[PDB]
Amino acid sequence: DNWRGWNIHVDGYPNTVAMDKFAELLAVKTGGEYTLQMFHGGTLGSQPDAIEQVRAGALEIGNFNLGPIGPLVPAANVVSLPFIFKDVPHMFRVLDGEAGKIIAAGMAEKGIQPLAWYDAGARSFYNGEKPINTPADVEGMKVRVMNNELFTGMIAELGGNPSPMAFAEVYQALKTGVVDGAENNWPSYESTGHFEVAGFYSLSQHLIIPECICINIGTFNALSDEMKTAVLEAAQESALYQRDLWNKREAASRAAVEAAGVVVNEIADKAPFQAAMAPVYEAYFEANPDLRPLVELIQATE
Ligand SMILES: O=C(O)[C@H]1O[C@@H](O)[C@H](O)[C@@H](O)[C@@H]1O
Ligand SMILES: [Cl-]
Repeated sequence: DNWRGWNIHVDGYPNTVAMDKFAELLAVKTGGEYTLQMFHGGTLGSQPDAIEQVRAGALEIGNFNLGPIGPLVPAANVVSLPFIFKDVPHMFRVLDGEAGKIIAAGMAEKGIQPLAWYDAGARSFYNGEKPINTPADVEGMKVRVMNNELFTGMIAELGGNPSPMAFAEVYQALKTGVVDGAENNWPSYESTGHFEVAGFYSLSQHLIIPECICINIGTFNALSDEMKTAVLEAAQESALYQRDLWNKREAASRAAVEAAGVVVNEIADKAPFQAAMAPVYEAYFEANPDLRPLVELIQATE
């Protein structure tokens, strides 16, 4: 009845405050029959490890980015395709439609039930050496990515050298030059300290990946109908709050790092970055023929 949950983020981060709210709302709506203890800051382990713990039932709850879920769940892997959404509002429109049900089904199929969707904005490149404006600027650059071969591909097609690595280890790696750069949204770039050791941020906005509040499906299925309704309502309400927190944080984060001296650039012509992803998309299609229509469905959505 007393659950444990994972979140990788630090204090005050939108996801952190929102998962606390999820835990609070779970206890309220279930009259104390179900409670949740959060372990924030990744103190329970890396994201892939936590995903395995939730799937195995060693942990009940996670706030997981879908990036590291992709290698486990083909349908979820669709949101890890570079340049598949035009922007965050587009993503949410796609997720509240048929794409979302398919992604959820695929997830539930691998033992992990999404309960609500969180915003994590768009991810963009950052490094300590120079601005990125064209794919040529990425050639030879060692860029850290999350643990998903779609992202190793993305970097290789821009001529970089990908380095999949745990999020926790990125600050040191940038500090010592083991990697040259990485990529993420404004709040992560700011909260982890990466901006202090990688002060060029280039708005490629190459990935727009949602997150979820995740529950082990056995845990969820064992609930009564009314408790499932309570858990879903808590999750959904936490996520609406998270989305409000998120939009204020993106601006505050961006402003704080610009003030600290970060040099920001837009990418005027993103088209060559997109064009270079042909082989990554085509290589997902070859691995997952059945899911070509999921990709087309998303790209067809306004
Ligand atoms: O880059 C990463 O590993 C991290 O990126 C952040 O944006 C996600 O919120 C976090 O779940 C990931 O662990
Ligand atoms: Cl990680």
